[PDB]
Amino acid sequence: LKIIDFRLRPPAMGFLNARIYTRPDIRNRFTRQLGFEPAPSAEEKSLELMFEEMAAAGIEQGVCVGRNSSVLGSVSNADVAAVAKAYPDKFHPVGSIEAATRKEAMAQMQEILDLGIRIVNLEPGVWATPMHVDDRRLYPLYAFCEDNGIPVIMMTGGNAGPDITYTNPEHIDRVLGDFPDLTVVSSHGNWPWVQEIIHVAFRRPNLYLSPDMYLYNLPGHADFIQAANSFLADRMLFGTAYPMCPLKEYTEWFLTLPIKPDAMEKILHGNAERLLAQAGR
Amino acid sequence: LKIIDFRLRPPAMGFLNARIYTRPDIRNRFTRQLGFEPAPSAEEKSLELMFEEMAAAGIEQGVCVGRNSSVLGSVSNADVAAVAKAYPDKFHPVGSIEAATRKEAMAQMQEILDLGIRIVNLEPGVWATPMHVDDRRLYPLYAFCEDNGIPVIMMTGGNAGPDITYTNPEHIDRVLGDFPDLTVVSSHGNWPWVQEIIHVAFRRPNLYLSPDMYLYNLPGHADFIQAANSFLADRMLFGTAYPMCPLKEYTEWFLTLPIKPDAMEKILHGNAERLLAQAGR
Amino acid sequence: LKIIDFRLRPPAMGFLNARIYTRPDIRNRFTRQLGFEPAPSAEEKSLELMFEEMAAAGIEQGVCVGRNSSVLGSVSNADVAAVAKAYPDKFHPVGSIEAATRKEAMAQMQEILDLGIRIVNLEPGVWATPMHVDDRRLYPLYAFCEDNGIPVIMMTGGNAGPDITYTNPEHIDRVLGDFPDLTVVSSHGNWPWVQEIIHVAFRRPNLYLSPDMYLYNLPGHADFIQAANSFLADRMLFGTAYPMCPLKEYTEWFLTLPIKPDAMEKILHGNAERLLAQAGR
Ligand code: NA
Repeated sequence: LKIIDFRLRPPAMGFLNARIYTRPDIRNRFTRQLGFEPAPSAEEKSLELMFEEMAAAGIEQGVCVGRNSSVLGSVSNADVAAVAKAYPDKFHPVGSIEAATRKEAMAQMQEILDLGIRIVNLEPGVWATPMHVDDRRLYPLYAFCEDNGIPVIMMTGGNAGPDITYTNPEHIDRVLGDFPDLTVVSSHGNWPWVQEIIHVAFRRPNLYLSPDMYLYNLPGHADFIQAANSFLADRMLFGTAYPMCPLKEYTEWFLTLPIKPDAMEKILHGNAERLLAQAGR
Repeated sequence: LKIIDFRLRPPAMGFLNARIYTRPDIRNRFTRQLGFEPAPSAEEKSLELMFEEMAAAGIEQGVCVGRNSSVLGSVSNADVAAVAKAYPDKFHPVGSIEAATRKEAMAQMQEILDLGIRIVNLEPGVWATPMHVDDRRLYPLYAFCEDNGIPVIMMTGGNAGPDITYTNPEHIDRVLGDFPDLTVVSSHGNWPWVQEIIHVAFRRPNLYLSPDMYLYNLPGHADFIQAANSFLADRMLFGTAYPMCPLKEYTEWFLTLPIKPDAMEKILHGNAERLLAQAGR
Repeated sequence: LKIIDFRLRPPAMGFLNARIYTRPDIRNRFTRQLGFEPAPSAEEKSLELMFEEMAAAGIEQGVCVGRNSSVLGSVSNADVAAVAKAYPDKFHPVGSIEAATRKEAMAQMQEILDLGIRIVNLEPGVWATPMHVDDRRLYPLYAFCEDNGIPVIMMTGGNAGPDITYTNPEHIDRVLGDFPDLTVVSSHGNWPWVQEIIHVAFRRPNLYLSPDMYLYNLPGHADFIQAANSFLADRMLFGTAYPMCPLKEYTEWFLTLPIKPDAMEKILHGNAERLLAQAGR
């Protein structure tokens, strides 16, 4: 079985400057609170060990999700492009933006497009100026992304902002309503508001869900899996959130889940493949 | 066993001018997403075939829920009365209002009463002037309805408005709080906010839930069925949302759910009968 | 197995003036709707029968949560401290505040501390002027409590206020964010917003959950138990909400729950012992 991990941040270049690597202590406590042991590759910050674990898990490719955050640390978009070009068979680059203004957002989007990157990651709740995903100042960017076929990853689950209002499903739903042709991926799957996000997915055909780490032994698990076996088969994206979860143990667990095999193939690989090929029109 | 469908919109007269029939592409998309195949009678727009499917499903009566909506299309209240008087042993009429002002809401309620209809349907999130169910402008109407024993159906689940805020349980909860003797039916059962709406129903004894289409293989399913076997036995209403769901397959699926027979009788007909007899006091 | 009941209001001087005892009719209607029969000790208002019922269920100690409320009645803090001193082996006193002005709140907090009580209960949604738990006017009190190691019980589940907004998880989450060293216990466990509150508890290590009566055959049950068997073993507190639930039947049922033995020990008594010993640093 082929697997594309929709959230894999390798221990390479600028990724090591993000808090996921600069604060191994915080990360490891989070990993253990979830129910996993830290991945040896993550703890040793070894790309070599990561590649072994990746192959042993059955993961053929990883989506290298960029990050630019005052709160959570930063990897340069140039470094994300550099990691992907170094291993072009193994990695897909996703650029990120941290902006106070709409002009800063477009300058950075253009920087991303100049690197050949065609997907962007927005985590505005952990920016220097924290904002909701439906903040007015982000609307010109969504307009650009919608017009140019750029899919948008947005962190609308987990600790997406200062408090739980930053995950209320009203924020992602407004964006989807206002930009009906914009391809959106919700990283952390808008957890914990899971009954609600399944409705949003039901209503808004261009939303993909990626609960990633929060799929594991938490509220909403059964809701995600039920939807996976129905309409969400084409719109769920497998992801480990590595280094937050181990590649091996998360994937092995995932493959045992009662998701019907045709939906399993879509969720593990098929959907990501379609989205990644679609990116940039 | 007697079955009263609390949400059946027949392919007859002005019902055929509503988006549920004028846009079968939108309807069939939701139907297939739910996991059903479109009903032959819906696709054919045949009242004859609907009567066949209705009889085969074991459904003796349907509640013809009128609709007046800029977004979703409209059926005159006179058309609704006409359908019911044409088949008085098959159909119960429910009037609908679309208003910008409280006086327009009154004038339409009076028009409904003049037709001998004694239950009203409000879907204010899909009006030309969209509003929440707890909008100040609707309060005079709720006052009149409470004082005159008129049950109100209100769409507070599913795609009730422009975005998910139109299903936030705060809106229905305030209405129930401010009008504690007003009989209220939440059509689509305030889905997706199911953990929340069970609390609301627990607290507000005048609230009836009708999850209808959204009971099918979606989040909250087990919460609704748990409540149905306990305190909500007297306050849940069977409904298909036909033409959104086929009569046969929905009803056959409903009939095998784990609901004790005395709650099952109430939910299939007993609760609807009491409400229909109550209506107009 | 030793048990500490984190919500047990005895039929003793003062507590008898609250609506839990002055309206046995409303109370018994709730108890039966939940699915229990009223405790004989509650019905007969006998401290004598209560101790028998406690000992039979294995409840060694009860937390006599004081109440000061316009909506739900009041019991003076002196009366709470006097129940505890009459039975020092059986009862832990918890003070309560109802205040309009913060100088009223601070005089009441001082009174509590003078009475030897080291835990305060806040139910601001049921005060004469209802307010949310994150109301700016409560921040001085939280700051005092945080600096002086006073744990705060706050009712943020159930009928915590006039409507469901008074249990929206944004309110408790803000308090927890702005007072990260404050020990907070959510009485009624912030039910019905269970998927959400498990995230809040996951994020906010100072939060303890006591779902009490709402654990029983209601939405969120499986979420609470799953949390109890994972990260929340150290932060869940057994309680019956007596007289709302019978000591005998609630406790017997709770003991049959699939909670791993070391978590069962912590939740039944260990967590409370720790909290009660910590109280007042
Ligand atoms: Na919820």
